[PDB]
Amino acid sequence: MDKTTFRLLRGESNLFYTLAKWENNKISVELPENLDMQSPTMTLIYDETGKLLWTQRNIPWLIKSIQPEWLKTNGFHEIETNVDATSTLLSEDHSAQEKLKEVREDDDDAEMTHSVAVNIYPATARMPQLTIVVVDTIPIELKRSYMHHHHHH
Amino acid sequence: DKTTFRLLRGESNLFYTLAKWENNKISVELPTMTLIYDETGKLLWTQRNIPWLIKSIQPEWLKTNGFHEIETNVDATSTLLSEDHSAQEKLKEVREDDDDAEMTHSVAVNIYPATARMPQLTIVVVDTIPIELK
Amino acid sequence: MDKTTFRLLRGESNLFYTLAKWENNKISVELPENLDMQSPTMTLIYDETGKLLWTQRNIPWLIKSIQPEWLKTNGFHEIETNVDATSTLLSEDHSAQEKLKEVREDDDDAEMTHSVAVNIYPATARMPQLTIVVVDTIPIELKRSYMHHHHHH
Amino acid sequence: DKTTFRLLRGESNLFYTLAKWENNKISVELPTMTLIYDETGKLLWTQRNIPWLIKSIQPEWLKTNGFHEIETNVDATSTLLSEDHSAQEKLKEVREDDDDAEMTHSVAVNIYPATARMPQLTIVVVDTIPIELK
Ligand SMILES: [Ca+2]
Ligand SMILES: [Ca+2]
Ligand SMILES: [Ca+2]
Ligand SMILES: [Ca+2]
Ligand SMILES: [Ca+2]
Ligand SMILES: [Ca+2]
Ligand SMILES: [Ca+2]
Repeated sequence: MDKTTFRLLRGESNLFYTLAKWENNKISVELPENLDMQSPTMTLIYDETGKLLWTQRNIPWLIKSIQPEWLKTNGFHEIETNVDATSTLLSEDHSAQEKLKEVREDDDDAEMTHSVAVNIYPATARMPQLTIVVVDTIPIELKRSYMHHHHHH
Repeated sequence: DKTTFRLLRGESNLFYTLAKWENNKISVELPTMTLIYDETGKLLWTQRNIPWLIKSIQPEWLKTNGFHEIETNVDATSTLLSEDHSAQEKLKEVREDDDDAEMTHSVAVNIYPATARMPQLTIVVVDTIPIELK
Repeated sequence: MDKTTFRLLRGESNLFYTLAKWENNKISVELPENLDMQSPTMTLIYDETGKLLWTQRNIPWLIKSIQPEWLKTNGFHEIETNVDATSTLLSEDHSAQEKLKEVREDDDDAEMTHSVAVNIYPATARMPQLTIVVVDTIPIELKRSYMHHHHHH
Repeated sequence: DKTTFRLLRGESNLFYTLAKWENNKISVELPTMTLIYDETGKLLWTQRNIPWLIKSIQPEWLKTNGFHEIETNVDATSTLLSEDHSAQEKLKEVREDDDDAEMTHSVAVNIYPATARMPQLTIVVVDTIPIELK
């Protein structure tokens, strides 16, 4: 797979693991000091059952896109969606919203694909088994600023 | 049988009267056990949480009004009824006769067409005393 | 369902599919070389209509037991019958005939259950749609050589 | 849907008839392409020798019977079919519009239980005309 993607999603998953606390049979997440940019990712936290315990943003369509089968192993997946749903996942002021505006006019039946990483953190003395799902919010279709063209001379 | 039909259908109609659809979710209030399903075949309400009974109800049975049979063992039929029900002594003899005995139980399905107030309800009623004790 | 039963009945069904030829608006089945054990199964072959095209053995009662609604999808069913009818499905020399003899004295009116498997083979260039039904001739009640007993100590 | 199922499954069954297991190895005698695998997930025979198609077949798809899709570009779908195949003029039009157009092809996986004759065969069948020309 793409290496930058692996670094970003796994890194974010691990980071959330370090910020999660378990108190009163409930998960909370610390907002850390000195965090310099907002990651273009959305994190979900599940227990061993598949019950959603913590969700970073309430996107009801995306939570349903996450298949129960995915939650049982460490792996990578993709969710195919449309341009109106991808604009949901990004802040209204993020500069990819303008890229999505230009996709809408060129072809509003344009499909967008989001990477999804699942990682399982085994139960430890003061924390149960946490399954963390991180979604990349910028679709693969818009990663690049240009497309190579094959010229022969 | 005529008598068994009157018993299971009347019981199914009684729960149709008691069922109320509010906030997009069923709400019932109050020798049979009754389960209620929706048009997709999902289970909306059960009179008692018995996981073996639920499973034995074949989902094809729900597409139609019809009368069926559900086979289980004497230990499960005995754990269906109250701990000091009248028929425990009768099922005790058939157990000491044959520990692995086979009980079968009658099952009525009936579909209630949708209405302004409430959607299609499919109601499944199990006779909790088997046909072996009749 | 039981995994041995699935493999037995589907395997036999596919086998019969490979051995079927369609000639002169009629089905025939090859008897293959080097066929070691004989499956303890009875196969029926039907056309898209529900008309019987080929039966492995003519057992009127069992052919009438195959409900026409079964023929419309791929699925597994069961036929509840009695000991005398089950003896009709097995060769007189097969060793479960003596198990059937021992049931017939232990309990007069014992019920026997046979598994049944329906698989549809779509029409191909040289063959119309074929619906094959395989019956397991050993009833489930006699599958096992013993019954576990729950001992506590 | 229904029409493509009859086509891809009929084809997969046809290759099951044509498959023979001799000397502990497979041998098949002879608009789709068919691949045949073993129980472990390894590929035992393919009707062509196209590396991108072989890879696009996700190894999880092999554990069950089911129907999938595989996406590739218009140039790879054009190179899949014969040089002067019927629908090349159609795909030439889609290239002239969008050089990098996206085509998607239907895939059918099917498992054939082991047998005295041969072991479990898993048979995968690609429709070589994409769903965009339907
Ligand atoms: Ca997806
Ligand atoms: Ca543009
Ligand atoms: Ca795509
Ligand atoms: Ca005995
Ligand atoms: Ca029985
Ligand atoms: Ca019975
Ligand atoms: Ca697509």
